[PDB]
Formats: sequence, structure tokens, C-alpha cells
Amino acid sequence: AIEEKFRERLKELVVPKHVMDVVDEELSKLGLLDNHSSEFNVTRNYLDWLTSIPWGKYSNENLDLARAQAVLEEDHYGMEDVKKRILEFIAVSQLRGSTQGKILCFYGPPGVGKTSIARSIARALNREYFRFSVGGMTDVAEIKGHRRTYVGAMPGKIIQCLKKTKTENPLILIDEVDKIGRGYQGDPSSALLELLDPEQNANFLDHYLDVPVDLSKVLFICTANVTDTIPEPLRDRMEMINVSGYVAQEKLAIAERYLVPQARALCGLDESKAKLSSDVLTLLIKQYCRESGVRNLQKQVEKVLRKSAYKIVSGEAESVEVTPENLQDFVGKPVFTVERMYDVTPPGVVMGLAW
Amino acid sequence: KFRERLKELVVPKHVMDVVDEELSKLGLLDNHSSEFNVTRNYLDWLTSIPWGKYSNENLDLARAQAVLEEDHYGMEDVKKRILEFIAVSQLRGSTQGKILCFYGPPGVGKTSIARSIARALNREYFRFSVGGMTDVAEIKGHRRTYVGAMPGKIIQCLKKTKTENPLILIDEVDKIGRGYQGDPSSALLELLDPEQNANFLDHYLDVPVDLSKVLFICTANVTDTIPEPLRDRMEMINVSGYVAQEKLAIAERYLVPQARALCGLDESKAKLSSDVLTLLIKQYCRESGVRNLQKQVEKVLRKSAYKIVSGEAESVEVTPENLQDFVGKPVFTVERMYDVTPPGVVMGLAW
Ligand SMILES: Nc1ncnc2c1ncn2[C@@H]1O[C@H](COP(=O)(O)OP(=O)(O)OP(=O)(O)O)[C@@H](O)[C@H]1O
Ligand SMILES: Nc1ncnc2c1ncn2[C@@H]1O[C@H](COP(=O)(O)OP(=O)(O)OP(=O)(O)O)[C@@H](O)[C@H]1O
Ligand SMILES: [Mg+2]
Ligand SMILES: [Mg+2]
Repeated sequence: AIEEKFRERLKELVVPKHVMDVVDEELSKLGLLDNHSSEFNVTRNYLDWLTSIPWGKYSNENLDLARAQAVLEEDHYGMEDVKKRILEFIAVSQLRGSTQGKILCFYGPPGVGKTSIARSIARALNREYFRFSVGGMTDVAEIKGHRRTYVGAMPGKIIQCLKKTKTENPLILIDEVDKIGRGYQGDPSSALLELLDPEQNANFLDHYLDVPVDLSKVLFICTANVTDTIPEPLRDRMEMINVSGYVAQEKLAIAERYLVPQARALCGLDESKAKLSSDVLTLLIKQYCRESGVRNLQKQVEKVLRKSAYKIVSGEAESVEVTPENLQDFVGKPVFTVERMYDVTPPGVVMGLAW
Repeated sequence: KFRERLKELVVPKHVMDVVDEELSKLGLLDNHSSEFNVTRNYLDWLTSIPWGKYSNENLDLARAQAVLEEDHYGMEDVKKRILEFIAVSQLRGSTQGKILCFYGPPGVGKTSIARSIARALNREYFRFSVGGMTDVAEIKGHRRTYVGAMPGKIIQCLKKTKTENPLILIDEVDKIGRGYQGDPSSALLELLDPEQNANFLDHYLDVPVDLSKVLFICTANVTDTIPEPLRDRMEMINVSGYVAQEKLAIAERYLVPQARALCGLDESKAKLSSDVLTLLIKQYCRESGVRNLQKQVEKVLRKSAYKIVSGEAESVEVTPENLQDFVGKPVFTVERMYDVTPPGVVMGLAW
């Protein structure tokens, strides 16, 4: 009956011994239970969860550094530290025999590609992707699940990740890990401590499955903004990698290669109707965008493009041409104008650098 | 029915009477009954947990010292505590149970020495971390009345180990939930009490279970967040950090070999010498624990492996001059303000 379905689910997987023992016990208990009862469907849902988890299924990982570097460099400009870390991860997974897992943390100012690089890394490694956002959450149940005794019990987001991704090689992104709750309603950072332990992660048990799951071959990537908020044992468990900002040159390269093309794709405009030269981009960056991230530059580019597109749909023009002389018309008054207050230093003044 | 389960045990009187009453109540009932299912599951659990059987724990001081020294390095007060445990278990002709607590900075080996202590004493090992746990159900269980009820973590541990006197390592005993939902600290205060271990009385089984032979170990990062009646029940043992020399011994004996195995390299492909390791520990890994030194070791071997695979080289050599482009900028500077002091300035050292 249903027991045959569960056995046929389990056949392809390579289950460990304790899991197979628990499954045998549960099938033996289900065999002698009347369908009209609620114990029956409690046990049936437990067997559902126990068999829907991929016990040995691993993704077919890409181990070609050429292809990995190509896919890694066709979606984000800089980030040499991150790209090198991923390439070394690949080289190690190849020099050893099998897949492996790590616990990384990307930290840096807002606007750099801390969140957007994870999906690219997943596509590069040909691993499965899953984004779990812990910003402000206080429910430890979202990490460890609830016991079976309760009515609407569920295993927790990590086990649901494994079930929904059908492999034990996912790239789990934990977004805004320094903004987690830590309140009267719960302190999920401690469960996160038990989850992201480089040595005990091999046997992590949530409270729904009383059996431990091997999360050692899972690529965990936490993204934080500041570090002093993360507690000391977490900071110890993770490998902090700094993703700094960008200088004007890198911002210009980003604008030319990704930001402006994507903004054009969104607004519908092409290079004929509205053209942004490299020189007006350099001027825009110099005069308006002096942050580490690129979100402000993205907003300024889309501002220029909306202003252009509004003249097209009405009768103001058929093509808009942006020059370093009429940039104030689009993005407004410049923000950064002059750097020196003294062109010739009098006897008593001296120019020093300051961070 | 299944009294052979008790034949392979030595059960006490009260649980025997409970099993007999429940077997009668099972006999006078019929199948297809909710009460039949409840009582059958109850007898299943009751006769599942072991009742008088112990593991034949090792009691050889030299063998235990060898197996304890093989795994870690220089946790001397912990190893002495375990050896004294064995000496007492020898002078008294029976098994023994204690309640220890290891507290110290992160990465010093508190959670890692427990499995080695279990290997030494030939006891069974259970971890059961409690970080962030909120509900008492995980310690004590639910009554038989509820559908889907089952005993707590301790009774499931007993059933799984199939023996009393296992070793239970309750992690993060200072990070237990004390918020709105539940307060399992009182359950732990009843469980880790040496005068009430002999009758534990979880909620599912109405019988009391003797837990006096279980060797409990609880790891904590700070004792401040442990309530005083609970600190007063544990033997607080401080696991302090390691100095540069102990860190070097750890790196040579454990860290670098394990990283070699995890990265697929050997000594001939990438050579980490004692002097470059000393320099790494001095300029980068200036902490109390070991995880950061392990991270640096993995970093060096990993960049080595990438250089080899990409075809750049076939054998990497990490020298105290070539270390910079492997681990980055040194977190601490070896050069001092004055290698030769002029008049007026004198070198003093502080704390
Ligand atoms: N080097 C880059 N190349 C191309 N696009 C980039 C680059 N850096 C950032 N971006 C783009 O800029 C935006 C950055 O957003 P992202 O979510 O990565 O920032 P974040 O660091 O996660 O911010 P927060 O601090 O809020 O988490 C994304 O749209 C991303 O596509
Ligand atoms: N003396 C030692 N010899 C060998 N390895 C050690 C030693 N001390 C620590 N380690 C290593 O440190 C790693 C992690 O240590 P562990 O996680 O047990 O520390 P911890 O006290 O649990 O930290 P936390 O308090 O943050 O949980 C282990 O893999 C262990 O091998
Ligand atoms: Mg983000
Ligand atoms: Mg620990």
C-alpha cells in the first residue's frame, strides 16, 4: 500500500542506518493502526517527511575552472576576493574526491554585491540555491522546527530547504545575519550556533525529525553588514570575507557593463533614443555618486532614463541626447563641487589626509 | 506477550508492577481501539528503555590516558578529572556518575573532548544540544493522553544507547530559552540534581528512572547566564586557551594533517614548516582558541591547491617571506617603534 510507496521512495536514496531503523519502526507502527484514527496520519506525515528528504542525493557539481570563472565574471564586475574564494573551493573539491561544504560570511557596506553574488555562485558551482532571510526574526522554531505532538508541526526551514531542493548539496544563503532578533520571543542566534558548527554540523537534528541530518556538505553563505552585532561564537564559526566598495573606475565599469544595459532593458529605451556616453557617466559618478555601493548610481541612471523616456512618449523630442552640460537638467544640482578651499596655502596652513 | 524484553534485563519492582498492570489492561482490551494503541505504545516504550544493563566501561588508567592523549593536546585539568573519575570507579567496585561543566572561550575543545572521554571510558555518547530551546517538552515529554506523545530527549537517549550510564553532552547550557514559551531551566535543574537523579520522572512514563550513573557534561561559554541554583549543581571546570607553543603543537599534530586530508595534499606538494607556522601564529592567530588558526591553515593549503590545479606550479613552498601573499596583511606587526632606543625612551612591557 502506502508502505510500498515509501519503500520505493527510499530505494534510490542511500539512507544511513539510524534513519532506516526509525523508518522501519514507523512502518511497523503504521501497519497496525486504523485509518480512521489521528495517530495514523501523524505517523503517515512523519514517514512522508522522513522519506522526502534526500539522504544521499548530491548535485552534479561543475568542476571546470574555466566555465566557473566565465559564469562568475559575466555577472559581477569586481569582487576578486569572492571569486578567488569560489575558484579555490572548486580546486579543492577537485583535488579531493567528493563534494564539500563551508561556512562563509560576506560583510561590507550596503550596495555592494553581497546578496546578489550568491545566486551567481550557485549557478557557477551548479549547486542548488535557497535564500533564507533572518532579518529581525525571533522564532527559533523557524530553525529547529516543532515536535510531532503538536498539530501543525513542521520541520524548519533548513529541512524544508533540503526537501524542496532534492539534494544534500545546496548553497544556503542566510541574509542579514547580523539583524537577527534576540528578543523576549526567542533567541534564534543560538540555534544558528548549533547549525553553523563546522564539526557538529555533520549531525544536526531539528525537533520534528528526531534523527540527525548531515549538513556538512552544504555551502552556507551568511551576509552581514556590520560585524560587532554578531556574537563571538558565531563570528568564530564563520569565515569572515570583506566585500569592500568600489572606486570611481570600477563604478564606471559596472555602470557601462551592467547598470545602464539593465536600466535600458527595463525602461524600453535603446541607444538611439537616449544615449549615455562614458564621459557623462564619469561626470555623474564624480559629481553625484561617492558611496561604496552602486545602488545610488543605479537610481541616478534610471532617473536619467525616465526623464528621457518621458520626453519620448509626449512630444518633447524623438531622441534625447545627454551631455556634460545638461546633466543638471536630469539629475539636479551636483552634490560634490570643489575639493580645495586653498589653491595656494598661506604660511600657516597645511594639507593633510584624513580617513 | 513480550516479556522476553524484560528477560534480557533486570527491572525494578515498581516498573515491573506497572508493566504487569498494563499487560492486564492490554489483555482485557481488543484491537482497533484507541486505548489499545495507547497502552501498546506505552508498554513498547516501557520495555524498550534499558533497566539494569550497563556497558562494560574501561577501567584501565594507562589505556585511558593513551586514548585520551591521542585525540587532543594539553587539556590537563580535564584529563586529570577523567582519570580521577576512573580511579574512584576503581576504588568503589561499581559504576559512577557525575555532572561536569566545561566553560571557556570559543574554540578551545569543550564540545570536542566529550566524544574522546566517551572513547576512553567505553561509554555510549549522546550530544543533544539545547541552544535556544524553549519548551520543556524536549526534556520531559508529554502525557500519554495526547495523540502523538513521546518521551523526552533523555529517555530517547536511554532507549537509543540501550544502556544506562551513557555520556550525555548538553551543549550551550548557558543559551537555553527563558522567554515567553516555557522555561526548561527548571527541568534541567531537576535533571542535573545529584539528589534527584535517582528518580527522574519524565511526563510520558509515569515511572521514575534512575539516572545516577549517567555522566553528564555541559558546555558553556559564560557562567553568568546560568542561574545560580544550576551553577551550584555542576562541577565548574574552566577550559582555558592555549599559548603560542601549545597552538603550534596543535597545528603540527592535528590541524595541518586534518587539513591535508580534507584538501587532498601532502607534505611533498605543500610544505608547512614549524617556523612558518610560528610566524602565522604570531602575526595572525593571536587568540585563545584554535578555529582561527585552522582557518589560516586551510587558507594556505587551499590557495596552494588552486595554484597546483590551475597548472601554475606542481609543488608550492610557503616561506616566511612568501606567507604574505597567502594569508594577506599581517594582523600584528613584528617591527617595533625603536630597534635601538635613543636617550629618553625606555622599553617597558604592560598587561
Ligand atoms: N560588481 C557588481 N556588478 C554588477 N552588479 C552589481 C555589482 N555590485 C552590485 N551590483 C548590483 O547592485 C545591487 C546590489 O544589491 P545587493 O543586494 O547585492 O546589496 P547588499 O550588499 O546585499 O545590500 P544589503 O547591505 O542591503 O544586504 C544588485 O542589484 C546587484 O545586481
Ligand atoms: N587541545 C586541542 N587539541 C586538538 N584540537 C583542538 C584542541 N582544542 C580545540 N581543538 C579543535 O577545535 C575544534 C573546535 O573546537 P570546539 O568546537 O569543540 O570548541 P568549543 O569549546 O565547542 O567552542 P564553542 O564554545 O564555541 O562551542 C575541534 O575540531 C578541535 O579539534
Ligand atoms: Mg542584501
Ligand atoms: Mg561547542
